Amino acid sequence: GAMIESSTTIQVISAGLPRTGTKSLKNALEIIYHKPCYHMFEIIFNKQSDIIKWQNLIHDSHMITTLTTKTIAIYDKLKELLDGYIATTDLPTCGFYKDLMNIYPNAKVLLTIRDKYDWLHSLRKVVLPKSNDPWKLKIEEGDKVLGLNSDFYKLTEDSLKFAFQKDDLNFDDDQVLLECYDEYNRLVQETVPSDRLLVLRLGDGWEPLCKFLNVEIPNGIDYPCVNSHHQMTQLTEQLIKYKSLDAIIHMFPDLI
Ligand SMILES: Nc1ncnc2c1ncn2[C@@H]1O[C@H](COP(=O)(O)O)[C@@H](OP(=O)(O)O)[C@H]1O
Ligand SMILES: CC(C)NC[C@H]1CCc2cc(CO)c([N+](=O)[O-])cc2N1
Repeated sequence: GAMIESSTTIQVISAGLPRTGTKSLKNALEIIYHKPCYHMFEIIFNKQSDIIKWQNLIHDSHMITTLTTKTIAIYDKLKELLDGYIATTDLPTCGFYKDLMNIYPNAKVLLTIRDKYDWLHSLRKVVLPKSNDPWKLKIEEGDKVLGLNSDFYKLTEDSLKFAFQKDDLNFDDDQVLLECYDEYNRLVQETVPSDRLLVLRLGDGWEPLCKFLNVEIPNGIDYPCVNSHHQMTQLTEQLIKYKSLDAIIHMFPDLI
């Protein structure tokens, strides 16, 4: 197909929850658009100063009405955070999908989904281990190597609670999490006009995504398959062993 000059503004809003293929999708959108896509990895590796800005935004977000003066202030901060990016995926952004749709009226919406039990299992190994899981101590040790402190964990928890619209949340309760998951995904498909939504099940690959976005399938490039919990476990253990990211980053080419 012909090469056309794409606008550097949010073109795709992904509502999918963490551990549903968001990093592969991030990589895929960057392969298509040749501009950055927002993701929790963007915060961790490139923009840790954003952490307090997202935390502030979530704090102020109860005061959003579907427009109040207070809404415009929030929308302005969201636009600021996302300047220069062509898409959003993952926490903390995914819970803001309705507001992003208002801010970027010409952006299309994605929902990444998968088997709820596979999701929970993945979440417990990477994002939200149970309190008494010994692996939690390893995650915390590796996170310190990355410069991540208590504020980072607060942002993760608060952004999840925001996505699920819960004032609080027993993170150690599998049944609660499974029910939030199903309710979240249900609500997205009820809220977004079907014309503006594409639901992507893990494994779907390039084809429905590229059709939805009116772009050619990238020539000779397989759809990304990254960020497995097995790989994240290896990253954690290597961070602990070497005590720096730059010592090991050559070992994790497409993940980081
Ligand atoms: N192209 C693909 N096909 C199948 N699974 C994929 C995939 N890309 C990512 N995944 C899976 O999606 C999860 C990562 O999601 P995220 O990037 O949102 O955190 C991982 O699940 P597992 O932890 O079960 O391996 C990963 O294996
Ligand atoms: C020990 C290291 C590997 N921990 C990985 C980092 C970096 C990867 C990571 C990703 C997410 C979600 O995309 C979350 N999260 O929302 O809790 C946390 C983290 N933490």
